[PDB]
Amino acid sequence: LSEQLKHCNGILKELLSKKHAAYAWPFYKPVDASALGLHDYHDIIKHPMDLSTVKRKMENRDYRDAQEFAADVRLMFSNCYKYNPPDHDVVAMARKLQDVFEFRYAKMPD
Ligand SMILES: CNC(=O)c1cc(C(=O)N[C@H]2CC[C@H](O)CC2)n([C@@H](C)c2ccccc2)n1
Repeated sequence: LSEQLKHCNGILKELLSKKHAAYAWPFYKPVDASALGLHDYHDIIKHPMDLSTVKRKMENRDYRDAQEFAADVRLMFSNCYKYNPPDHDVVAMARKLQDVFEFRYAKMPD
């Protein structure tokens, strides 16, 4: 449980690392709908999520288990797939970062 949350923290550090920055950068901070002119974003996305919020929740010991952590990371990707045209670069970037996430999450010590 501690060990599983350390694995989750390792994944989070990797998703925020320079290695993945080319496709991870749209997920670093909350979507600023107003700044991007996406005035329908908060009508379509009821539960915004981003890696800075995941990092705050990890630092605050909000996550009680790996499943709660994974739920937030996957919510972040789901929001991207729900809102954006499926042929837009941001969806390709989501797919690439979710591939990194899912393959390493699958190696959870258990
Ligand atoms: C998690 N972030 C997102 O969901 C998101 C959505 C967007 C965005 O601007 N989406 C538009 C693109 C034009 C289209 O006609 C409507 C939707 N962006 C910006 C930062 C973006 C990311 C990647 C490359 C260009 C622009 N991040």
